[PDB]
Amino acid sequence: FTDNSSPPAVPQSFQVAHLHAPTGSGKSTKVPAAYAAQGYKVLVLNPSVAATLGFGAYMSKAHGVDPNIRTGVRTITTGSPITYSTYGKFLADGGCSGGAYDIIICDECHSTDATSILGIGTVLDQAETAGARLVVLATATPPGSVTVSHPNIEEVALSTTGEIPFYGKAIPLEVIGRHLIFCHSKKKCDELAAKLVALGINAVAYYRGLDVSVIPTNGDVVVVSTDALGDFDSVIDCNTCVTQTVDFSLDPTFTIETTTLPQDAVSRTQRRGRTGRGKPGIYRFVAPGERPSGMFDSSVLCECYDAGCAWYELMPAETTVRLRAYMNTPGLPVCQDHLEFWEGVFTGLTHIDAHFLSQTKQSGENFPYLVAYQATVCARAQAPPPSWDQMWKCLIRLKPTLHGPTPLLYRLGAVQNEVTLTHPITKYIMTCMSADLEVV
Amino acid sequence: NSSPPAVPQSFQVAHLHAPTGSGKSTKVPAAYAAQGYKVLVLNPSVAATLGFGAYMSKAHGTGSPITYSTYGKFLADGGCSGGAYDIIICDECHSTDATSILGIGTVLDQAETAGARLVVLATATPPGSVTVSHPNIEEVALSTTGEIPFYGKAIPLEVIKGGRHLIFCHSKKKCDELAAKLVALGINAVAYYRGLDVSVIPTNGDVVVVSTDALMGDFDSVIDCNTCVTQTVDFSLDPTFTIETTTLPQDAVSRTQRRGRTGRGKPGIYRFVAPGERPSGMFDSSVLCECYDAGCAWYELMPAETTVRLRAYMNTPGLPVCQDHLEFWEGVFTGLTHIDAHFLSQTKQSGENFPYLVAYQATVCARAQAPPPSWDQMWKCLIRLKPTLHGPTPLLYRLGAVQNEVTLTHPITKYIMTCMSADLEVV
Ligand SMILES: COc1ccc([N+](=O)[O-])cc1Cn1cc(CC(=O)O)c2ccc(-c3cc(N)cc(N)c3)cc21
Ligand SMILES: [Ca+2]
Ligand SMILES: [Ca+2]
Repeated sequence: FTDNSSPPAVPQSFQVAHLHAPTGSGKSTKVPAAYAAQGYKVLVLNPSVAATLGFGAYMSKAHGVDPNIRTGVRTITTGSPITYSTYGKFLADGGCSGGAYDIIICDECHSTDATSILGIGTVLDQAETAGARLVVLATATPPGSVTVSHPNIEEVALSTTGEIPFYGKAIPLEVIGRHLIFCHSKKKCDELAAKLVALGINAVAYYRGLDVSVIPTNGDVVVVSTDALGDFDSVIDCNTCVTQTVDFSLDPTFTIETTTLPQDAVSRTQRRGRTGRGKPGIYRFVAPGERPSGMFDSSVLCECYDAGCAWYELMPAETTVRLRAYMNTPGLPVCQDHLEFWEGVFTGLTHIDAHFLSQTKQSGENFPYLVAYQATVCARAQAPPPSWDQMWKCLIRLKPTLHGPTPLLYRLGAVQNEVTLTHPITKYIMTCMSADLEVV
Repeated sequence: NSSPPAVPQSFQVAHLHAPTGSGKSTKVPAAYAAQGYKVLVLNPSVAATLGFGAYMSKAHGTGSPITYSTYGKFLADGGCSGGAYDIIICDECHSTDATSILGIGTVLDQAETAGARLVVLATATPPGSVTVSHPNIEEVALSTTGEIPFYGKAIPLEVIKGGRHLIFCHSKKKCDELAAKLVALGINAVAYYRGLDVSVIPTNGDVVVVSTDALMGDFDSVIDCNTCVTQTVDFSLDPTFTIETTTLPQDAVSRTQRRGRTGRGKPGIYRFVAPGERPSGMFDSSVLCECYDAGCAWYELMPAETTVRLRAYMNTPGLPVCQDHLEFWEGVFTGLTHIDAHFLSQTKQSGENFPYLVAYQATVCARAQAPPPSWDQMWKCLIRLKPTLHGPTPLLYRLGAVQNEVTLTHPITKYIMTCMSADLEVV
């Protein structure tokens, strides 16, 4: 392991190097290009499909280089020594295929969505055996990072005085041309935009579900958005974010739920970053502080196992090997060590209904395997799902499976039916909790 | 900011990131005093940092220009007295214990009106700080190879067989079990945790100390589980909230301090389960709840006065962050009226966490002549209990395990539930 602000030279024998470098300095473009120029074959991994496809187009337009591009929706093979791929497509491709790459760049290695973590873990477990010389863990914001001040951005502490209440402070009359306003939830987007629209401001709301097309492509506007997202004259930031957490609630087992926390440094820099691009921008904030970057929640580990089982045909023990490699590697975001627990949970979930899994994968549920497995248990007990929320629509053949209480394995959302807590799988998960979660 | 802030011309709040060395309560305050300024230095404690030696409050070290005190004494003294000091140094301002947070918040809210010219927020570990290497300490990852299982890894007998070693576990139960395993292998292992003191052989024979963070000789190596137990609040709606303890990865302050009990003078070895840590700079909402509790129980502070001090804290950049629940907690404690003064006196004197919350739950039990949620030691102010053995507990909130059956219909419960829906986002 090594620490760099400049591209690590290819060593003679295998090594993992940390690259901490600004976003503009072309981690995903100049770095792989300089490696390609030395004659190496380079894989560049990114969380985002749009980023991945976007690097292909840039390299073509700016350098007449047509890289291979590998994403879920689109795959291009040119034979270039440079390959751009998403973490998710990399995992679908089986991970590291022997002899293909000399160098693997794990870009935005600070990313803590499940795909990045399983993806980087997989690279770390497999790259050396596959014949890679160098693995580069690249990010502009390593663990512990805090937001630094931006030359072109005015940062203005908010206060009490204004004609709209904003998160314990106030958004004043005046300074809402084109502005972006970050709220933590969809409903406070709608309610703040319904307020601004009735106030005569051309304000429109965005969040997941809505399509970006609904946003006024230039011309005076005030956008009220979650993180689920042109450039603006200023950014206004509630400084909080809604994140997914697991609660070991013992009712009977665990709960996946959401929590509102102060934003971490990655959130703040990004939200701030939507202004001041070339032209001087202004940043308004409810709160002066922020969590440092570099932690993620145990619920993301659950996701990795869910995706391993649902998308990538990994036995839980195989997903554990990849994730263990991630957690044994220094300089990466950290999480509770719950690998044994989640491996245990998922290993106990046998003979899932393949049709139900296909539907939950199709409909884009957050834990397709967990959802399809609960529905599997419900159908075979001829019991109802835990609610009739759209999450459970693979059971719409409702009419027979109404017999009584729900055999509740875990809580993935609100539970509305009456429940029974003595299913063998429920008891199995409880035993895994006693076995693998540390007490006190 | 790496060196003492020059005294400004109008009131300012400066920060001092100083090295792990070059003390900020000992060399830095002297330089301010040599310029005619009256300096107040606040720390969590004025016991010598080593654990041995003079108190910092020692006369010469008295009509002197430098006063050494604590956040706890400062709050009990009523905060800032008018015109008493030019410079107030809030040292160790990364501390996220309730007393430190309420104390610093008080300094920030009051200093300028008291005529201070400068407030210095000094720490060796500003928010985002990560553990840095140590010239004198070799660090080695534990593998899965070894006789002694240890948090998913293993300790080889060789690295602790003979010599003097310190091993951190996250709980008493874990220390007992590990010590037992080691003794059964012919190791001289002693367990240490809250309430023992001296069984750690003051000798320097071979020994393996298995300990929590309760620990106050010296060691050839440290082995770290890299986890800690912390107090958290759960908004569980059963009926209201729960103060509970949970296990979490250690942060950089904890890692640095644990690792630091080896490599004192002679070289040392640090062996770890996890290569990483939580970065420092965040604390739980339950600490805010503690501030209001302590405000009501100890400092004669109306909730709105606690809010003012806490708000000053949260408006100041460079300090640990927390969820903005001031309005929620202020609202909760505002509703808690007519506490029985005699139960409060007892929960205060027994050293319980949340004495105001314990005594208030007890008060509500005595009036409805209902039993406490359990008979754990927490509820002993009620021990004259034969009358109030009747019926379910009017449960306000959960401060521990609940064994009696409960009613959720008390007005105070409803009130706190409503505060949750309106002041948080948790219905
Ligand atoms: C909604 O999809 C997901 C959502 C979450 C996760 N996860 O947390 O790991 C993984 C996936 C699966 N996934 C995420 C990507 C990234 C991308 O869209 O480029 C991807 C890409 C390809 C495949 C894939 C494609 C085929 N033909 C077959 C299989 N088994 C997977 C699955 C892929
Ligand atoms: Ca809970
Ligand atoms: Ca919870």
